[PDB]
Amino acid sequence: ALIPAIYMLVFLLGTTGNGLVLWTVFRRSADIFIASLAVADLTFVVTLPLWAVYTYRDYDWPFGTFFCKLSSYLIFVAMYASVFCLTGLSFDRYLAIVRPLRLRVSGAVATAVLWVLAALLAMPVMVLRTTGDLENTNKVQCYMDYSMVATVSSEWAWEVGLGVSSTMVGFVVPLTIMLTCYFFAAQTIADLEDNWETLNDNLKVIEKADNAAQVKDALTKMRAAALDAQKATPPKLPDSPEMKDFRHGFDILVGQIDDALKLANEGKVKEAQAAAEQLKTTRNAYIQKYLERIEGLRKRRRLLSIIVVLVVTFALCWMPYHLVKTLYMLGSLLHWPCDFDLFLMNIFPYCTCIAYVNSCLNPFLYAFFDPRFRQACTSML
Ligand SMILES: CCC(CC)n1c(Cc2cccs2)nc2cc(C(=O)N[C@H](CC(=O)O)CC(C)C)ccc21
Ligand SMILES: CCCCCCCC/C=C\CCCCCCCC(=O)O
Repeated sequence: ALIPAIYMLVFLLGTTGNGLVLWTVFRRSADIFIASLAVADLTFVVTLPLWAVYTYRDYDWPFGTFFCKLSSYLIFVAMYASVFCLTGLSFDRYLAIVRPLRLRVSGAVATAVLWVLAALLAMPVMVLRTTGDLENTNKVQCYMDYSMVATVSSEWAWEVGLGVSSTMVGFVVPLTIMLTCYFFAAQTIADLEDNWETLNDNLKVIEKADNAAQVKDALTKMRAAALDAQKATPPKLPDSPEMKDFRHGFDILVGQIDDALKLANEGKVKEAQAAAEQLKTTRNAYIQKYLERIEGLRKRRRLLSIIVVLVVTFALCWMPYHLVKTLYMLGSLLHWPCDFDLFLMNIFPYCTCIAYVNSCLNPFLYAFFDPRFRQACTSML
């Protein structure tokens, strides 16, 4: 009685939200993944009224064996396709941070592959799903029959075999790829920011310093950070007109640090602090804006943020489903008490709601991070 309501709520939110996303993308490099996610999320929730009616009828499937096989199959392919599309979107956001449109062709290929690979991994569910009176309650259930692939003493090896494969490909491998993407990109972004943090932190140190040696020490660390940010090539590729302007901006800053460094060496603390404060002028403020703009700093921070929200929304939504399926896999295999077997069984339909929550949450995360979808939806509003 509780679960059917949630299944209905996610059905409306899922098809209206992801329906609005497809309307927009059909009215960039990572835009293949967006439209694939919209159509995977859309097929994922589309047969839920069948399972909402099934759960309401105290687990009694009235729609026959073909709708039991087809409904489960469409859900299971959407299940993998949307995970693989989230992982492909997280990998495309990773490349937009490291590398500098051939990706428009490549993304289409990647999406095509994961769409076939998903429709093939979901094939065992299309095969073993069947309807019959399981555990004799007089109501027919839509269950996965492992008896058509093994004897009584072997149904576990199939249940575990397919179950472990489902979690490995549907959770462990994509989360391992999305975490690797985060760890590499976060490192790269935290390289540019480290040099700019060092510059600002040490300027505060010069302002409050009490002697020339303290001012000299902070200037030395600022000078090494300025040259460190000059060596890191921005997202532009020899001695081109635009390339010289980047290095000249840094040369002004390094020169001003050297000017204060020579005053510090002569023991002129007040004059060195005043010389250091030249970096705060409007002239040097636009040099900072030009150089931080040339590096694509705020634009790469937004890109890293996109990865984190994908990784986390996914880890939070799918962990309960994958933890309880893996725990139940072991409860039946290495036998656990019926107190714990029956717990995992009854908490499992709640795990499918929190996992479904990912599908209808996505249209809002696109609306958050992409102001082009915000402007495409607000024009139609
Ligand atoms: C296709 C139907 C949907 C439900 C709408 N469904 C999904 C995909 C999703 C739909 C919505 C969110 S996830 N996965 C499922 C996994 C099982 C399952 O493994 N049951 C185990 C016994 C067995 O092996 O048959 C026992 C539990 C206690 C572990 C059952 C239904 C599953
Ligand atoms: C050519 C066929 C492809 C080979 C498949 C190998 C990978 C199998 C992995 C997942 C298949 C789905 C298994 C689902 C686990 C049981 C969940 C359920 O009760 O529906």
